[PDB]
Amino acid sequence: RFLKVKNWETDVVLTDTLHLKSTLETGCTEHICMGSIMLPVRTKDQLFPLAKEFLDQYYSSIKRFGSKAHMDRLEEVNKEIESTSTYQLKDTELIYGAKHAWRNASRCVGRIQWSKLQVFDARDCTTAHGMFNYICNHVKYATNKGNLRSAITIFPQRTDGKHDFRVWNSQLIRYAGYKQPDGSTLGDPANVQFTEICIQQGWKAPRGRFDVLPLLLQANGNDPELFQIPPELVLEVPIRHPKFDWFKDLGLKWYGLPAVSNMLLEIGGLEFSACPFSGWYMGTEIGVRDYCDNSRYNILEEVAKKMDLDMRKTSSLWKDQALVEINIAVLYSFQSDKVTIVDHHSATESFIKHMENEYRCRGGCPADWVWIVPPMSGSITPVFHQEMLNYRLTPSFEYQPDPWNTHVWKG
Amino acid sequence: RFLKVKNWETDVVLTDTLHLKSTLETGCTEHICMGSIMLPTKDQLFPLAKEFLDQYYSSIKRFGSKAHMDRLEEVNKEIESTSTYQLKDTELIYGAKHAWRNASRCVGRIQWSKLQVFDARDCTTAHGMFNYICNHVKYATNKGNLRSAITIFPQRTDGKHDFRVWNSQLIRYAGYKQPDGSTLGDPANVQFTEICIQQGWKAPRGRFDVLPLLLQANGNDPELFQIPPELVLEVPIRHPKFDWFKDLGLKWYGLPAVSNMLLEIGGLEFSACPFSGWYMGTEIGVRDYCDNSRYNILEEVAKKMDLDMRKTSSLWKDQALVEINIAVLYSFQSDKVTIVDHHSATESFIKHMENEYRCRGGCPADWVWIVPPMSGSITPVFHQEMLNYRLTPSFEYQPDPWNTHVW
Ligand code: HEM
Ligand code: HEM
Ligand SMILES: Cc1cc(N)nc(COC[C@H]2C[C@H](OCc3cc(C)cc(N)n3)CN2)c1
Ligand SMILES: Cc1cc(N)nc(COC[C@H]2C[C@H](OCc3cc(C)cc(N)n3)CN2)c1
Ligand SMILES: C[C@H](O)[C@H](O)[C@H]1CNc2nc(N)[nH]c(=O)c2N1
Ligand SMILES: C[C@H](O)[C@H](O)[C@H]1CNc2nc(N)[nH]c(=O)c2N1
Ligand SMILES: [Zn+2]
Repeated sequence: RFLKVKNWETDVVLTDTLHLKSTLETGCTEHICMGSIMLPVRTKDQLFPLAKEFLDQYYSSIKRFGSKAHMDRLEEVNKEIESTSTYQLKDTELIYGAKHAWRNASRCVGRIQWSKLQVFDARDCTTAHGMFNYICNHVKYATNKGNLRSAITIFPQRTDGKHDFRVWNSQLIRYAGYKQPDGSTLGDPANVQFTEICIQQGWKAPRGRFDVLPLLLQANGNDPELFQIPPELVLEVPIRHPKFDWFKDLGLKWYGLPAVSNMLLEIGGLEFSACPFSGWYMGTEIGVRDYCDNSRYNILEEVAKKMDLDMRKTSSLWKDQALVEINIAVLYSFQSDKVTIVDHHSATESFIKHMENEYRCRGGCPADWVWIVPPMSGSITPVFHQEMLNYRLTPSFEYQPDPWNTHVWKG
Repeated sequence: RFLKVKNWETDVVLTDTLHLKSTLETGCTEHICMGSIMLPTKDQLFPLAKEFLDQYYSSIKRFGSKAHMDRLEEVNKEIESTSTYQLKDTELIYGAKHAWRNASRCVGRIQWSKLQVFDARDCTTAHGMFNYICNHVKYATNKGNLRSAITIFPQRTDGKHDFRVWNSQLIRYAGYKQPDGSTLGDPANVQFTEICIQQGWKAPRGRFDVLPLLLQANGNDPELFQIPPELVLEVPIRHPKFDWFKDLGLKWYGLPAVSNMLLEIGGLEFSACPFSGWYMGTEIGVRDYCDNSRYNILEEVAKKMDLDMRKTSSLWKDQALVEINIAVLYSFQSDKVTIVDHHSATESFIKHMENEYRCRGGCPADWVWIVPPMSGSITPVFHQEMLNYRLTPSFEYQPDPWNTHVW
């Protein structure tokens, strides 16, 4: 079957066939759409088909489908599964798998870059100290003094589910949040729970508004251990505005390296529960969400106050006015300091070009409109006007529950 | 089978049971989500009638009464005998209000129970349709104090005698393809304008020409009528701080009035059912004014503001966008024409969702349409999980009549 998508601005029509290769479920049915729902130990049994499907895809990508090398690898993996109940990826397959999980990530607007991903193989890691070292190297490499490079570090896969490698942090670099006795929050409200765990584990909290959290690292199913990222490795940008000189006095800064550390990478049925990956920021992630969500730094009021906007009625669009200024400031600050960032116009335009190319060479590009459309100025970006088809391909990145909810404490 | 929706800003969780009533299909499957796709006999009719009358009698706390049974019997007899049936006035009003209630793409539904229903099932000619429509326009406009209304023409019969309004909205501006190569007026309406010209209309060839109505009675060839200019409330657009803004020569009309949709009630089909509310500011200032395939004025406005249009990263488009939208709201407010901003409307909608969850067990909502086209995440609907599903009575898309009509 063929499925068409239309862009209602350009009338360009694309034809999707790639969706036929999708097997995993969406959450939706013929009677309900779950498109806005954020979230709608394998046996041999289930494992060889998953491995075979992956290796067929890999060997096709290298133009060696059906070759002796392809057949020998299938046999070798099969014997390894029946004998050890799992298998190890070759380095090449690991690299291919990790790039494809990114290529397949339907919520990711930054996918034009998918084939340029530096893969760091950390499958020989055994301890939390080993993990800390790998992560520091990743941070240093990715940061590259402001000229950001995409990277992923891949720790040992799940075995019995009792020996999992996990990074307890949701991102490698994030600011602490502290709930005060009066009910207010100091720092980032998103990270209160994790910050409380760190303190419990023995972290001495500076208790300021932008304290970089320690890493809390779990190797081999052991209790997690605390480590401080060397401050010299943590690149940060003070936020100022090109025309408003009072903007600096808001005391705002942000870190340069967006690095997700709590997702699960699935390749050929294997589960990599610790796979921190990083890119660079689109400006709205910081200027819209991190700064202006009510449940985050929530700076809209203070900024609009300083701008002397009419705050007496929502219909003055004071919030919208302050919003644009904050986002100008984020982009200006990053650019002035020579730290990679992309604006939402540039990034959505690139994604549309990526998507059309993918339709041509690959037969499709799964995309989740709810996430791809930026959180400000939606319809003045080309993605708003683009019909998208959302479906799940493997290799993939998946959500996993926070480890404090599941961990069996050794003590 | 029982489903939860979470608000990620407030942690409030609602439980949806109403989706289990859902009849029609979404376009989605377990394998593929189509959430962002714009458009994915006697024997058939009695089930649909029954389902509807059951919900109606339920709503007036008379479920399983003799009056309920008797009506089911009567409609059953009527379908058996005539191949269709006629709604009671009470049922018509109920169905129309519920079609709005069920409109998953409508952020303005807190208002759903205050809908004025004009029963035009006694209409027979295009001139009668023109009359009904003028009365709707005047009633709804109410000198700027807008009131929601729907006018319901006769239901489909054998489908060769359809009433249709060919216009997509009762009030829209003409679009003219130019020798130049550009477009004058609204490019969205170039084709409909040509059809009007072809059917005889004398176009003034301006930027903001109110289109004539093209009305189809009883499956006949449609006819042209000019809405009395005096019934079309328009608003010149100025800015509370930028004096040059008025020089752009922009205006918009007060009454958003959809006229090309099909109302389905208890299996009966009302192919001409124009309905109207009032505007949310972004519809005009973001979509009508700034879409590239619409009036596309961002460039001109940005220039008048003297912004750095060199780099996308100066966010000049974004800055101009906010100002255009401040001006739209300010202009409607100053002229006392009802308008709602996107903060107000979305806040109202969250309250409505809570009401519907509490009283009805849910509210079908299409997040893709509900979240405004600017400043998404600073409105509360962005952070609200929504389940989308189809309930009847409903408003449905139907194809433009010219691709169908046999002249
Ligand atoms: C290279 C620069 C990149 C940019 C500008 C970018 C942009 C984004 C943005 C804006 C989002 C939505 C983020 C949010 O709203 O929370 C996102 C989501 C995501 N991207 Fe990227 N991306 C980049 C690189 C990467 C890389 C290297 C990977 C993995 C190898 C990746 C995989 C993902 C995934 C899995 C999500 C979904 C996250 C979730 O569900 O919470 N992206 N991307
Ligand atoms: C009273 C003020 C109202 C407001 C502020 C309002 C708001 C909106 C908005 C902003 C949209 C999206 C329009 C677009 O993006 O093109 C919409 C869609 C819609 N509304 Fe309303 N609404 C109102 C009244 C009504 C009424 C009176 C009805 C029917 C009786 C209705 C039924 C619909 C339908 C069916 C759609 C979807 C149209 C489509 O699919 O193209 N609404 N509403
Ligand atoms: C790699 C990368 C680059 C870039 N520019 N930006 C990002 C941001 O991704 C951050 C990730 C972490 C939050 O996760 C929230 C979340 C919650 C839940 C319940 C599920 C889910 N998939 N995601 C939102 N997206 C990642
Ligand atoms: C009643 C009402 C109130 C209000 N404030 N705003 C409106 C605007 O609705 C206008 C209607 C006409 C366009 O039609 C778009 C469209 C196209 C297609 C192909 C399908 C579809 N369902 N809708 C967009 N929605 C309507
Ligand atoms: C309920 C809703 O799905 C939720 O707020 C989503 C909407 N779209 C998003 N889009 C992006 N990029 N990131 C997000 O966190 C969200 N949140
Ligand atoms: C392709 C995509 O579905 C399309 O551009 C939608 C997105 N959301 C929308 N939302 C509203 N309210 N109105 C629209 O016309 C659209 N267009
Ligand atoms: Zn769906």
